[PDB]
Amino acid sequence: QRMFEIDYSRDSFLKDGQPFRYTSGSIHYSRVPRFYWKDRLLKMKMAGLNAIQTYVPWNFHEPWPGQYQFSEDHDVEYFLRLAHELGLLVILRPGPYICAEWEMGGLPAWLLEKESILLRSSDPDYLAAVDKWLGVLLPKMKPLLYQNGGPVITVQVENEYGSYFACDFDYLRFLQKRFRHHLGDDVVLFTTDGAHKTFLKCGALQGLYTTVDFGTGSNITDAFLSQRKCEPKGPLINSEFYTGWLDHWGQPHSTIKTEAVASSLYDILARGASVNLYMFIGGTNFAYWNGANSPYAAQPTSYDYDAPLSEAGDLTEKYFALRNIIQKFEKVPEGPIPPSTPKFAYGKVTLEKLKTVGAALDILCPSGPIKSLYPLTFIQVKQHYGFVLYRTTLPQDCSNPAPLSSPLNGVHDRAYVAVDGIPQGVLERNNVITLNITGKAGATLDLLVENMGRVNYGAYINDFKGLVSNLTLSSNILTDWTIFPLDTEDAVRSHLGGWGHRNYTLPAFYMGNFSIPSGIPDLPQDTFIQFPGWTKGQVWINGFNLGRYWPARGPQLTLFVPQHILMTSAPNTITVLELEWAPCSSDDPELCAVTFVDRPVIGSS
Amino acid sequence: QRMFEIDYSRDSFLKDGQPFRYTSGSIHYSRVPRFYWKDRLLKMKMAGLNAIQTYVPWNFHEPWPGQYQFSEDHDVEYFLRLAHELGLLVILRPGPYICAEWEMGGLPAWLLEKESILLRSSDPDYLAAVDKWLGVLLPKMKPLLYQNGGPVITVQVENEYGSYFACDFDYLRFLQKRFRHHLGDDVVLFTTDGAHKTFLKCGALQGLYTTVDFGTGSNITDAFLSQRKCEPKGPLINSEFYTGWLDHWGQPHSTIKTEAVASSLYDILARGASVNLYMFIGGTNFAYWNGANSPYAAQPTSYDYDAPLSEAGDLTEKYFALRNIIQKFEKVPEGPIPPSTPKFAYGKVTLEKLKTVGAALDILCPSGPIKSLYPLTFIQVKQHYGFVLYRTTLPQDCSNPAPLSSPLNGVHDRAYVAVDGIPQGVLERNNVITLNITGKAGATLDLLVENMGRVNYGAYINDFKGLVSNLTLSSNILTDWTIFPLDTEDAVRSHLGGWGNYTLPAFYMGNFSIPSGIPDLPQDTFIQFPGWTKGQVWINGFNLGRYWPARGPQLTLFVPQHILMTSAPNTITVLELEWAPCSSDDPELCAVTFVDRPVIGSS
Ligand SMILES: CCCC/N=C1\SC[C@@H]2[C@H](O)[C@H](O)[C@@H](O)CN12
Ligand SMILES: CCCC/N=C1\SC[C@@H]2[C@H](O)[C@H](O)[C@@H](O)CN12
Ligand SMILES: *[C@@H]1O[C@H](CO)[C@@H](O)[C@H](O)[C@H]1NC(C)=O
Ligand SMILES: *[C@@H]1O[C@H](CO)[C@@H](O)[C@H](O)[C@H]1NC(C)=O
Ligand SMILES: *[C@@H]1O[C@H](CO)[C@@H](O)[C@H](O)[C@H]1NC(C)=O
Ligand SMILES: *[C@@H]1O[C@H](CO)[C@@H](O)[C@H](O)[C@H]1NC(C)=O
Ligand SMILES: *[C@@H]1O[C@H](CO)[C@@H](O)[C@H](O)[C@H]1NC(C)=O
Ligand SMILES: *[C@@H]1O[C@H](CO)[C@@H](O)[C@H](O)[C@H]1NC(C)=O
Ligand SMILES: *[C@@H]1O[C@H](CO)[C@@H](O)[C@H](O)[C@H]1NC(C)=O
Ligand SMILES: *[C@@H]1O[C@H](CO)[C@@H](O)[C@H](O)[C@H]1NC(C)=O
Ligand SMILES: [Cl-]
Ligand SMILES: [Cl-]
Repeated sequence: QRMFEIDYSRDSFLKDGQPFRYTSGSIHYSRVPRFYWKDRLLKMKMAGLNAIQTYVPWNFHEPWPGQYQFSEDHDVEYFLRLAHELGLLVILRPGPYICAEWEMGGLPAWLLEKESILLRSSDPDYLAAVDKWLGVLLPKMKPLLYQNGGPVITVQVENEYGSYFACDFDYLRFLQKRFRHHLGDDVVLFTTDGAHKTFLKCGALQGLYTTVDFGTGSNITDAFLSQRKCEPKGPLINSEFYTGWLDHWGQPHSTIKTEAVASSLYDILARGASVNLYMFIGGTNFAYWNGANSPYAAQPTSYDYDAPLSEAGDLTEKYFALRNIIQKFEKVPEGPIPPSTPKFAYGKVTLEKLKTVGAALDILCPSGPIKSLYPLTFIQVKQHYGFVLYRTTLPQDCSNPAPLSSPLNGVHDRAYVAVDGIPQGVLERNNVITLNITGKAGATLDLLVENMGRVNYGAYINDFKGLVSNLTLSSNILTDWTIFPLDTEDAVRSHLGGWGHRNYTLPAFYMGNFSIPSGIPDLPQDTFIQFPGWTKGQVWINGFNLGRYWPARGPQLTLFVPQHILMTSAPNTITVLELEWAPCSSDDPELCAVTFVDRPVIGSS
Repeated sequence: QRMFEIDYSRDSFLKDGQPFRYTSGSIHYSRVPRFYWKDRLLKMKMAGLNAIQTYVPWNFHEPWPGQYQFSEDHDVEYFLRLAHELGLLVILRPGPYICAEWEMGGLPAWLLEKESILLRSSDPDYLAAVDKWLGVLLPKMKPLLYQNGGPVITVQVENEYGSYFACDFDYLRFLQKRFRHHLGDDVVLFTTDGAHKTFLKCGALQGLYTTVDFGTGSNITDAFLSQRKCEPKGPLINSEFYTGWLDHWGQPHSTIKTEAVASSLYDILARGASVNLYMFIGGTNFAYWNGANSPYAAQPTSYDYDAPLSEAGDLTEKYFALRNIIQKFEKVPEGPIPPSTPKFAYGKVTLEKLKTVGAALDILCPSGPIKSLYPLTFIQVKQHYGFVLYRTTLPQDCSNPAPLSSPLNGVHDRAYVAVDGIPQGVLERNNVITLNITGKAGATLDLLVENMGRVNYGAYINDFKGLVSNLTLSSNILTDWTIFPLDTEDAVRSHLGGWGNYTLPAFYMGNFSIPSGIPDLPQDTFIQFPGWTKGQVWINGFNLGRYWPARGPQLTLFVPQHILMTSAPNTITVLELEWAPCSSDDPELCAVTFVDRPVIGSS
């Protein structure tokens, strides 16, 4: 009979009748390839952590209603087994909203099919979908609970709900009731909120243990006093002790000094507090998983976060400083620590233009377009992530430049505009709502719209994406749209159909191959890809979508490439989808190339 | 159909009727685990080499008569097809004597069963053994010739024969005849000797192409002028251009500066000479494969050689420098070069005593000992390598010290002496032929004798090993010997039976685990023995070689990652011959350390 409880008498957790507090670290399995799960978790163990903390991103597991992903990189059950097999406990945060700088705070976009849906509330359609999701996830989690033989000792309900406007306690009670129904009555359910009564007011519920979060800028006493007002008895707990912070495209890379993270950790542990380090390893937002803040500002591909373990898992000075702090309070495992992976500079690889996006419509959109009088959003058109192409015809001569505009700022989030195959420039959420175009009457007007990530925090998480309101040309509404959802991922894996089915440039796909020798024990190795001369786009290697590149804005110039997707003898295919300007016109092909280097640059100008 | 030949007209090789010259590096397959063969060869090719050169050690392939090893790490034929797949041609050096800083110059010790054998002569017993070895080896090499679809372009007969005192021409002519019988008439046969007439006098033969060796200290013009006297026509060839040099236990680590090598190389290459860099990667003398020079000094376990590729295959400054030289004459292949392997410091691993050698004789010698009136040699007693225990019984009292001596300097090469389980000290070839001992009449006198490696060069390659002449106690010859051959290798693999001032020589064992499911572990490492003295080390039953931190210059030994596991603990076994740091109450001193950088040049 295994037991994990709160002992309200003694301000403490009890683990099999024994006093316990946790020193945890956040790691997000959706942000580290499965190939490296064990590497990271073992490094986390060797730092002295006795638990880990992770989020379960609903959209990561049910990308359409009733279609589930629980295998490979999506195998949350396996990750939790690994943790347990390494002797770590787990703090599970299954949301259903997780925030986490992740697309729509983990909520699936298809929830937006009800336009007026009020997310994170007792809205009956939101509740019904949550309910069906918990019916699938929580039963899987039940045998992973501590009391049933597994590593899960506490579960978070929601995430900083007190920061949300709605303040719907019926919603929180419903969550509590359904977590209870699927996981039983002994399991420790908790909440996390900012450490101030204004946040705690709407976030705390009777029956859910109130924990707070704060970083190195906060007064510890004040933060835990704010916790004690809601829970006068029980353990002190900082569920997110910030070791670093998040980034946005175009802003400097966020760092937090090692000495400051170490001194706050020492003082938090000295109080007998349980603490989780957010992040311990941050990892990567592969594909289109990044989130955004409002006013619209997208987080980038790297989730390095200045964490103690770097994006690719390296042991940094920070890791060792925090290990040393922990050694002052708890016995740290003996033995050598698994190393930083070796990184290899594969060098310059040339690419060549295969096809424009305009030319690849047949393969990108093989069931054809949707026809509409006014524009439809991504959601109406059954696409959640990536790119949709909006096509109409110009109803007047525009031999003199005419203004193409979205009067209500409804280009969510960026559009690459062409007229009869001539690039016209870009429309941008917030920044540029009007662009001048030229072309003859009856010319084809194309806007390729990119979803740069659904807002994950604040009131505007109901971020539909696409052309969400009308376009005007010379102030008149443009009607009669032909809208192509783009299956970029399939198209890239079939080499735009080539492998069958067993100043601006036009958005287009560029491809090249590089080989790596077999029989070399230490190849392939992790690497970092860099795009000098390129501008904005998406990159795949062998069909694995490594994410978004934007050296024009920074701060991230390199993208992390993990070794297990690279092959030997067989050619590695790099596919770049460049959206704005490619270095490939001039008859210097050596300019049409990318470069693999051995050090990250996530912290430049 | 493919042709390779010397055209005496254009002073050139012709490959498929076209001028050809080679820029080669030496790599010895016997000194690099097979696990890394491709890695070292690929790195060689990315330096701009169009060929490699190697030695076939006879003793590596025929450890007893009629008993062959051509599998796994001993798979020469594989090594050569691998080089071919990579687009490298091969210059093959099959000896039978190869020198090479290798045990008896490649010659098998069982040749010494005929005590009086004159090695490397027309001694008819020596020839009949060689002939049977050629008849097994050269039909294996025949399809690997260039003319038959293979990589092999030239073949060396013997090795610096002109440096050998015997000067037996009939021997060379026999080799020539037998090589032509097995490989056919078209293959380019050549000899290699030092670049001076006194060395070429007994080395060159009619019908074998005469080549020379020399390093950076030599006048390149004079060197090739000496070849030209022997061969007025044909390509110039330096078959061993020294990139570095050999070591001996107890002497400073040899090094040769990159700049000097670069200079001579460019110079040799601009003359249109074919050249081979000796070594390109040197690797390791695992187990007991090192050799020795006369007067007796052994070469160490490491065969780094200050090569362009380090012991563990690392890309050095010297590698990049020679590659930049080769680039000036031949476009070098494109792509990134395979990297230096990652190295991991596994840290300190504690060991504990298992059994002294004395107490392990059941498992080390399961056939019982041999009795003999006087002492017998390693060869007489049917053991070639490692250790043999010679035991007698004190015939008079020695309460006051008494001289135990080898008057003729017959301890070959080092003896670890104990009387009644009490270590007395050490007798050493050429250095200490007398040692004072104590004990009662009837006390057991034990000498653990170590073959430190048979001399690979000079007159004294007939190096039998053991007690090769009598011992005296208080001037009287000791007699009535109980001699135990020791199966150290078997016994270590079975954990000394567990798995079916000085200290007494003893085995110490301990364990370390490496986690599974970590993509970049295990990795290569280097093992170090601080506080230990002299001994042999195995990991998971693989004999990595000899350690001797008390003499240097080599303090670490290379551990290749592929012998390390993650499914079960790894087992380290040390056999410490002189002094183990394992008596004191601090058991944490009885330990070895794994580090990520080699130390092969301690002072
Ligand atoms: C300034 C308001 C804080 C909004 N919350 C943030 S920003 C960084 C972190 C993660 O997003 C996270 O998943 C939140 O719980 C806390 N948080
Ligand atoms: C002046 C001493 C020369 C003895 N010859 C040597 S020592 C280093 C090298 C290798 O042994 C080698 O295999 C010889 O051919 C040349 N040589
Ligand atoms: C924190 O606030 C407490 C009072 O609650 C006070 O004692 C202390 O000075 C404060 N520390 C900091 C760093 O603001
Ligand atoms: C578009 O063109 C008009 C000139 O007709 C000009 O007044 C305006 O600045 C231009 N708009 C943009 C967005 O460049
Ligand atoms: C576009 O235009 C008309 C107003 O004429 C309006 O009826 C419709 O709601 C608008 N649609 C969108 C998506 O803005
Ligand atoms: C890249 O790889 C595949 C073949 O494996 C092929 O479709 C494409 O044609 C290749 N291009 C080059 C230069 O190898
Ligand atoms: C080599 O000898 C020749 C004379 O044969 C002399 O001209 C030359 O300088 C010498 N070269 C070197 C490098 O000493
Ligand atoms: C001890 O050995 C030394 C040198 O071998 C010798 O001179 C001395 O006589 C020995 N001891 C005695 C008791 O003589
Ligand atoms: C040892 O000495 C004896 C007696 O003089 C002699 O028979 C024999 O040749 C010697 N044996 C060796 C191996 O020296
Ligand atoms: C393995 O090594 C460990 C050292 O921690 C030792 O305690 C144990 O006895 C060893 N096991 C075996 C099977 O030798
Ligand atoms: Cl987390
Ligand atoms: Cl060689």
